[PDB]
Amino acid sequence: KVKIPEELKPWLVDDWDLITRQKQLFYLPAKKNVDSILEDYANYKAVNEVVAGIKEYFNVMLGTQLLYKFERPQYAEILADHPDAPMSQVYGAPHLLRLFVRIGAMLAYTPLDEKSLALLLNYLHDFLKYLAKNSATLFSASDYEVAPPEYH
Amino acid sequence: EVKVKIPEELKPWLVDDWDLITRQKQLFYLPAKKNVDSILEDYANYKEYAVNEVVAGIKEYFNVMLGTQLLYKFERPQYAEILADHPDAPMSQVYGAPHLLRLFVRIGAMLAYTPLDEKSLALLLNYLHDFLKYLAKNSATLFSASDYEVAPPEYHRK
Repeated sequence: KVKIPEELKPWLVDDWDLITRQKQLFYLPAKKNVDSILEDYANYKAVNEVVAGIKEYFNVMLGTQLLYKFERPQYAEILADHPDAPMSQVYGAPHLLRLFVRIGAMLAYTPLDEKSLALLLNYLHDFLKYLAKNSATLFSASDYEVAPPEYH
Repeated sequence: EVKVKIPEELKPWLVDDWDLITRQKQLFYLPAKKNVDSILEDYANYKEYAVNEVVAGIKEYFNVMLGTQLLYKFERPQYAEILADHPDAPMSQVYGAPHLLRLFVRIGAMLAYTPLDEKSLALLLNYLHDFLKYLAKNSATLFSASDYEVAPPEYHRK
C-alpha cells in the first residue's frame, strides 16, 4: 500500500477542515500548481515516467475523485470557462496530496508484476517523503480563502 | 496510447450509443437495472489471481474515468444530478454496460502510463480483450437502445 507520512496526516485533517467545516476554497488558479511541484521534484532528482504518471492520473481523477462536495461548484466554474484546460495546471499541493490517499487502489494492474509494484511504490513513497519534507512551503491555510456568500 | 482492440461486433453499437445520446437526445435510464458491478461479477463467475486483479482494476478505472472521460456533453447534467443525490455511491454502482464499454476505447491512454513490464502488459491486454470478448458474447443482453429514453423537456435547458 501507499503509506502516508505521519507528518502529513494533520494537514490532511486541516485540508478537510478548511473546505468542509470552514466553507473555504483553495485559491484557484493555483500559485504553485501540480505541474510546478512535479517539475521541482524532477529537477531535484525514470523520474520522467514517474512525474508523467502522477500528472495523468491527477488530471483524470481530479473532478472525479479528489474533490469534496463543497468544491464541486468551484470546479464547475474553472471548467465553465475552459473545459479542456489541464487540472494539473489549475490546482495545487493539497489536491496533489489527496491523490495519494485515493491512489492506493487506482494503481490497479500493477499487483500483477510484483517486481514493478515495488519499484513504483518506492518512487511514490519517496515523492511523498519529498512533500513531507517541504510541508512548510507546500501546505498552508494561506492558500485558502473563505467562500463568497454567493458561492453558497 | 496502448492499443485496446474493440471487437468488430461491438463497433456498430458504439455508433448507436453515440447517436442515441448526441443526436436523438436520449439518456441511458440511470439507476441501471444491470450495473457495472453486476456485470463484472458475472464475468468473474464465468472466468484466478489475474481474473480478480483484472476485474478490480476495471472497476477502479471505471470509477475514476466516468464523469471526466466517458460522458458525452449532453449527459453531463444527468451525471451532476446523480452525483448530488448519491455522493457515496461509486459510479460502477450507478452506470451500466454502454458506459462500461466506452471505458475500453479510452483506457489505453491511461495504460500508456504504467510500470508493468512487457510481459505483464501483454498479460493485462490479453485479459482486457478477454473481458471484451465476454461483452460481445452477451451483446444482445448488455447493449440495447431499449435502455435509453428521450430526456425530459426540463433536461435540454441545462
